[PDB]
Amino acid sequence: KQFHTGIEIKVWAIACFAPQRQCTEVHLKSFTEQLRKISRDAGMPIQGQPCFCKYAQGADSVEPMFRHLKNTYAGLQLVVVILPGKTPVYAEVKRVGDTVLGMATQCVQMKNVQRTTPQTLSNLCLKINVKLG
Repeated sequence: KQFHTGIEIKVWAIACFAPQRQCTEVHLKSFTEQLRKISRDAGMPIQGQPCFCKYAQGADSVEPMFRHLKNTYAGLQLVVVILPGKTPVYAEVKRVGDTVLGMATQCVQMKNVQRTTPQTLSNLCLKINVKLG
């Protein structure tokens, strides 16, 4: 689809369902910085500092976390969710985000947070653009 202008993502969260020992804090910070720069250059700036960034484990942690996020951060525009491979977490994120709380979520694979490429970051921005468009 066509790119939408005028999006600024100022309030957003990271929920990392990948294990910290696999997807460390510096991996998260590096990924976030790369995402900040390309979204900016593309004209849909995602601000560099998320309002929240935490690790969690298992699909059962999703609903309590997203409820917490909704109850805590006014103006929340997006939750970026990092998945460790193929996992029931994805289905739960979408159930809770799309059909329970009306919260925009974008999932990303752990391997693409550990090592980014402009192309994978581009895929992400485009998915995000469509969602908040």
